[PDB]
Amino acid sequence: LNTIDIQGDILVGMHKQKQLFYFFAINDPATFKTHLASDIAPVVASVTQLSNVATQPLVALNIAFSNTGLLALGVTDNLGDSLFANGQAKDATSFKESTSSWVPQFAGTGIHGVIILASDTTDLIDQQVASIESTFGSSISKLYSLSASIRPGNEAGHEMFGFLDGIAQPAINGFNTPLPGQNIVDAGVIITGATNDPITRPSWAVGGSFLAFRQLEQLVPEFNKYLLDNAPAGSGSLQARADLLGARMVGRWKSGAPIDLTPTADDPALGADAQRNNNFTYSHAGFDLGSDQSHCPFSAHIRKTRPRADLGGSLTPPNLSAGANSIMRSGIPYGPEVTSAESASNTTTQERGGAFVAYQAQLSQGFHFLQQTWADNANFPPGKTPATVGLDPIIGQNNGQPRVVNGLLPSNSSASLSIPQFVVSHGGEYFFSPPISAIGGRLSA
Ligand code: HEM
Repeated sequence: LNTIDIQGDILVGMHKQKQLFYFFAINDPATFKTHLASDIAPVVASVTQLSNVATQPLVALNIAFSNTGLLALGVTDNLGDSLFANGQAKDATSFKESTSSWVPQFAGTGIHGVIILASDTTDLIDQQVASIESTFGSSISKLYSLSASIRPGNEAGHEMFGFLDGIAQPAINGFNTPLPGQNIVDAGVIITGATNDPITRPSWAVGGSFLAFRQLEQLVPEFNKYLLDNAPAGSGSLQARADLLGARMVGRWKSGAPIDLTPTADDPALGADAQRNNNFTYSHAGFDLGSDQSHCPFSAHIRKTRPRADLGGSLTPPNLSAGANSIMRSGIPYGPEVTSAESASNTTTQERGGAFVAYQAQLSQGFHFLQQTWADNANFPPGKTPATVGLDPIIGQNNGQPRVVNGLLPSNSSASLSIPQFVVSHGGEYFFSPPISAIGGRLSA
């Protein structure tokens, strides 16, 4: 795996406090290509660069192109991905949402790519934007942008709902040293043209990845109040019972401890330990896999997005089922922290959420499949009792309706909750993140 040529955000992330997603159109291909090769290609951060703390740049930069952006560059080659070529807007109905609610810019194919800028101060990002806009002139044209930031203090690495994020990623066979329980996949699941990618790619695209971007707004005070109002009756404090309902929706406590390994109370020591916090398969040698929801509901978020033993394979860790449906996640929260006024009124006023970023070699096997065939599927996982699992309580969608989620209450795996959406999609786009060599090579030719 030629790490020198792979853009850093695909495999390790930017590792910076601030990020800017700068969505652009290409107006003058000739001038754009000139500065793409002379000004962008030399500064693109690779996996090798961002892997070592020594060689981290002041401003990490990555760049990806939509289908219409590649066309605008004169690239007519088949990348091998029908979903990429049609654009995420024509795919919205697969997720039971409407482009009528999207950010107007995403509701089309006018966006030609995204520059990802990453740095520890927003001042440095603002400088690089000016620099990029002044050298490209009008050949590049900003259509939309989204500023994002790691959350402050001890909430750093947590997403807006409070849960530690970035724990579970596929390990790439031959690249990562796998952690206990982590799926182990061929490189070609993430990296186009890499080991065991079955789709033929253009040679200049070998070493890239498809980037699925989603702007996902989170209603954090609403979510916090739903947990208190629907907390399961029981022993501990009401807050503790509320946290337990939230942990059952996600499949992890806010510390990162998986409920499958500690189903009744948090354990922050476990949540922080990468040698233990993923060492599970959902199988429990004394319980029936098809009906036991006392450790983790069938509808829990992580269980719907990585089913592990719900799809067969080893009942003891590591489970390796459905390695081809793995995605690498490089998202980052956006918006202000929740304010006093919102916290006291249980109502959001300031838009916040997650800039969702998923990398995969095949969009039909990754983000799109996870969203439509698993999370939005009331009968997935299969073979359960009761068979109606319900929807993913975090990301599950059903055309704006509240979503029926089963198995969340520990006292009764048949009790249903009708849960309003706490995550609201404002849309996004499918991009191709090319290998660095293509940026000043084919894409600049
Ligand atoms: C605002 C929206 C979302 C929130 C708040 C959220 C939250 C989380 C959290 C807290 C975790 C556990 C931390 C971890 O495992 O690293 C997680 C894991 C995961 N999420 Fe989400 N997520 C969101 C959107 C999505 C979407 C749209 C998808 C895919 C369609 C997705 C796929 C996954 C996957 C694949 C995992 C890893 C599961 C595993 O390997 O066990 N997430 N997410």
